[PDB]
Amino acid sequence: FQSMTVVEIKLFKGPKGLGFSIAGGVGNQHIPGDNSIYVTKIIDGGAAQKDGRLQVGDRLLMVNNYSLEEVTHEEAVAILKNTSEVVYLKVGKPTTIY
Repeated sequence: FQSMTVVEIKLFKGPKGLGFSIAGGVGNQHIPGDNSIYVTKIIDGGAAQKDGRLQVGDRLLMVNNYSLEEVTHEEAVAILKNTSEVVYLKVGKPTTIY
């Protein structure tokens, strides 16, 4: 009934960044039993919102070749901070099977 669809999303940073926040990581789980990195908020007017594709609850899988599989929150954050203007996100979207 539930699955994941993997999508590639390219964002261009605005002056206020990509326009989203994250939670999760090994030792700082967003969801019980699950170490993945999740999008927790999408800022109105921000790059991610305007682009239209990223959604709250989506899993961040990779950023510019850097894996976010089984990373700490701090490793994730450093990856997100390390970015310049153009950012390629590999995203896992929760999906319902009909």
